[PDB]
Amino acid sequence: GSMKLAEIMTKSRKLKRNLLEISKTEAGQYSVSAPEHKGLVLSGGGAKGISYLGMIQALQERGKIKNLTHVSGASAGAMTASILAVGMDIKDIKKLIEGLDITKLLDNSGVGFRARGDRFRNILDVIYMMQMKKHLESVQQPIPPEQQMNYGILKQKIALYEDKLSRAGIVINNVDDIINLTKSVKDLEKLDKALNSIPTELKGAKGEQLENPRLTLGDLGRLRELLPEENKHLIKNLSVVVTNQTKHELERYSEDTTPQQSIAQVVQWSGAHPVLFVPGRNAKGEYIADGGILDNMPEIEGLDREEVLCVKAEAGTAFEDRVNKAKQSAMEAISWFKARMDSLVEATIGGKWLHATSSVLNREKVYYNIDNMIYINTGEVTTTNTSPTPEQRARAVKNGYDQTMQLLDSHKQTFDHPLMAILYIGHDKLKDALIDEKSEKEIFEASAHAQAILHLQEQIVKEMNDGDYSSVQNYLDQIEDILTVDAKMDDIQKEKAFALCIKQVNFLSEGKLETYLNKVEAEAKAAAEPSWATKILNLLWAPIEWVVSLFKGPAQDFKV
Amino acid sequence: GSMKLAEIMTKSRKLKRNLLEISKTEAGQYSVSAPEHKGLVLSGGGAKGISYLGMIQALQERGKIKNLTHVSGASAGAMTASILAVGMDIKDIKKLIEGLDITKLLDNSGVGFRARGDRFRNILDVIYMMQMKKHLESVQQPIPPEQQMNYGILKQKIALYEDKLSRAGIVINNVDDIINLTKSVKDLEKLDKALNSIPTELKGAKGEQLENPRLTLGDLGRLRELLPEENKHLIKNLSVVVTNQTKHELERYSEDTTPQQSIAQVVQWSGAHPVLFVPGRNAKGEYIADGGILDNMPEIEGLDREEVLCVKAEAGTAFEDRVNKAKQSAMEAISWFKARMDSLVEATIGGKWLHATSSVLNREKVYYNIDNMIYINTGEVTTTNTSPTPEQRARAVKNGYDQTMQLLDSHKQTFDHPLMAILYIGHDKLKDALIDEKSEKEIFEASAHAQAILHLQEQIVKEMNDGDYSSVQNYLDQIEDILTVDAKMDDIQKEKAFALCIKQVNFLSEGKLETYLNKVEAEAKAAAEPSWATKILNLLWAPIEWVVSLFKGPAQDFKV
Repeated sequence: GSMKLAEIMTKSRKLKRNLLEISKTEAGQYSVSAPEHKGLVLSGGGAKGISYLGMIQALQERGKIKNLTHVSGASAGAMTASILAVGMDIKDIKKLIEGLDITKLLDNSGVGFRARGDRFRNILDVIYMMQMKKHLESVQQPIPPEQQMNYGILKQKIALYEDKLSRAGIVINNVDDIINLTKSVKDLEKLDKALNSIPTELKGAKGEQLENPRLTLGDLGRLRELLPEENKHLIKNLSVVVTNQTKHELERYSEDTTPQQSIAQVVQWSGAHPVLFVPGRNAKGEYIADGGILDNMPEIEGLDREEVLCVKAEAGTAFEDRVNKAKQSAMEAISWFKARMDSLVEATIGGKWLHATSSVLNREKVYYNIDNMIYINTGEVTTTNTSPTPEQRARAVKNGYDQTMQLLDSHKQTFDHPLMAILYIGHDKLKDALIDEKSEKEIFEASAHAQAILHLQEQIVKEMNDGDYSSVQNYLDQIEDILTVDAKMDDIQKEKAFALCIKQVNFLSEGKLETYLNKVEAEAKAAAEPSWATKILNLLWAPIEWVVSLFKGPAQDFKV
Repeated sequence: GSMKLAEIMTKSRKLKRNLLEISKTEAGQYSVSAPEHKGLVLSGGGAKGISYLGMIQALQERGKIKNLTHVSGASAGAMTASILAVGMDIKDIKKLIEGLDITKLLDNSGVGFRARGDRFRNILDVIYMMQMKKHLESVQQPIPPEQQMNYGILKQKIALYEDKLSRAGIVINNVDDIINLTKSVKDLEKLDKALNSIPTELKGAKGEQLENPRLTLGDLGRLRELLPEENKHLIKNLSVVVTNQTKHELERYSEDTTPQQSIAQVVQWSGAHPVLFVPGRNAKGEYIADGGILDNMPEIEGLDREEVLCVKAEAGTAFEDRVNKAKQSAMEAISWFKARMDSLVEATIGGKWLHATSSVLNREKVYYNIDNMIYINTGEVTTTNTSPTPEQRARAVKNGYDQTMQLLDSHKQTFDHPLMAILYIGHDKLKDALIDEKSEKEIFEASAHAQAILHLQEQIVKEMNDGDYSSVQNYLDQIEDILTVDAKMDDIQKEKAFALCIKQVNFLSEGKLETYLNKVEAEAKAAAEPSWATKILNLLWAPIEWVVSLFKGPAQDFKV
């Protein structure tokens, strides 16, 4: 990860990041997996946050959560995000999301038929308190360095909260206590009166700013520090996006920038949708609203796209399943290969036809790429919600669960021959790869050839752009020679790799190669003679899924 | 330490703090020392910060610095404060303060005959960078948890700074490199151009706030975390007070509230005196100026007055030495005892006179008290400075050194008998005391009697306020009985303790006792008879220094 400040230098000196993970299977193969996921971004969308439950379950089962360091979100995303961040556990997170009387979450204390937002913010505080209190007690006896000052502040805040709730006759020791509280409206009113009594800010003698009475973003840091090493991961670094109505742009609140901001206050603001709530208002007097109504979620600063999962839920069924989108493309790819093959009589000998363009397939992934975008169809669950249809809910949930699983699966790819893996990744992204031990040997032997090949690919492009095609064939034959002799690849493997290389050159040249090939074949047809170009083209149209598969059969027999 | 948020509860439940430190000497005595000093507050005053050098030397020799967790300051104080905070070492801190061409620190880039402030802020950045870079390299090889993200950000900032300075042909590896830089004006101009090129803020795609390119208050946290335990104390938690000209009140910037604030920018602002600099301006567009021109320094939030040293320098010689102020009072105290004794013929038998009041000595410390206020006379060194008189400088320095030493000495007191110590401290502040091991036995035996005595003191007051003096004598005799029999104190010790008790009762009763005594003596004189009141009064006027001394002779022979 690189901070935007590093871009201010005249001569940047790229640091080493990790975007890939090459490993060697017990099977003896090589697998290209994405790097461990560090950040999670939950896009806004209103009450479609019931789905996030499914998405979390997926990450849970797959053990992806534990290695998260950052969590950012807006609207429903923001809440979910904060519950994750505050180190709550799935069991309870699940119990919360599905169990909160969001219907009674919308106070009437508002005006003009809109909630004031104070109640929602109050339930959040009760939650953060309850969960942070449990962690606070997970700390050991010592408590030495400035960890004595932090421990005190937290202990005191939790103290303040309880004194206020006790007097109110409210007692919360766990998730259920909270959920039950939301069901009683008389109790909810006691909550508001109780917690609303706590001031927004506290200034001192000379009007200096004092510690926020409420649990803040910064307290998450205070808590993380105090905890034992093996438990520090439980608490995440939370970012909350919001729309600053006054400045009319989004504003992000986080533990590293606005550590003195109330967790509950920010999350409530992030969900202060203009349709359901009256705008919020910060200390500066600027008006705040739902973080998802003006623009999309900004990325987490210190991380790389490759390390961050972005979940974005939307109403209706605008999006299509991932697996059914893969097989739809795969089928089209195979269809195109067939189209090229079945057209050989007209293409080479004679007939009335005209070839299409790889441009009707330029939506082909020629290099390894990680897609970290999780799209979820929420169905009939839109921003405005009053319908907890036992169905529409269970559908949106598992619908979100499946999506996380699908995208999570599209990450790992497995190749048979290390040269293949490396050629797909590209010598470029090879340096930003986290290579394994058992792999290092063959990988670097293979990268040597990969470089020799790359140089040739590059040269072909270079020479064509200068309008010199005299050596295109020769260079191509050379690349094949390297794959056969130097790399020693089976006939099938070689065929697949060479196919890939041909494709990558076409890409790098922006179809300048394919045009040449087609022209050569065409002239050859006119001369009533064969052409070396035909073989290369048949390889160009090979189906990419095959090129990457471990089929062990030629493109022709690839079914799927 | 208690946060002001804990004051919001209906029923506060006082936490245990530490304001005292009872220990047992090898001599076999008991000493009442102040608690370890946690915070240091350096009041504003303009360029009188040359004196702070002396004050630091004192703390250094006395090992008081190492246990500091917080450092707060304004104006000259702010700079000094930040250099301390950034873990710099005395040797260099000394070399810096005295060696900076503050004369050439005041750029001409300003307007209306005032510095713009950009240069001063630039030298500060060069300093923070240089010192933080050294610490950054003190970190070990591992760097594991989110300590990888921090380490990166710092490494990058330092990187940015150097790239800018290198291009400028500037190289700083130590304090001297910096000092020398300040001597060349052509070099200083290169610095400004170089560092001024770095933007104030950096916003992203959607206008989200991004990491400050400059070293921030928050980076101090980043650095502290990264360092090895035994070295975490090197880096202090910095607060910087400033005057917000626009809002016309002071504003405090700190690592826990405004972690994203530039250290250099804040310190420069804190010293942006209206006479020498044009006002500063923050992101909100509010105007900023010297933190010491509008009001005094506010206290560090989580700490107790008892744990914080406050240094406040002022021009001229308004203040008087501490030792010469003690002996001046001591002499007056002894003089008063003499006045009471030499007046006994008139007081008891007959003569024309009229007694003064303990109110001419109510400036007498009846209970143990810690004075943490260090006052320094800066002499002819005022806010506006152009006079680095080799003298006036050395005078202000050592003048500040002596003061820290004096006040630092007035802290420890040593008593012979544990009951004495406890009676001076007061059963009240006894609970907030950090008692030692070897002491616990006798202390709690002694506190039992102390309580019995307190109850009696209290009772005397209680009964007098209800206009009942019938048992004043009896109660007093009882207290003496407890000191003689129960505590078993030498005649001298007993006399001293009883004196103290009599005084404390007078205080608690607001001279209601002394009035009674005097009246009793007066009536007794009229009846031509002696009075028990005379003894008590002679004890009331005993000199407090004696009462607390280990003289081992009666008040009469106390010289000093």
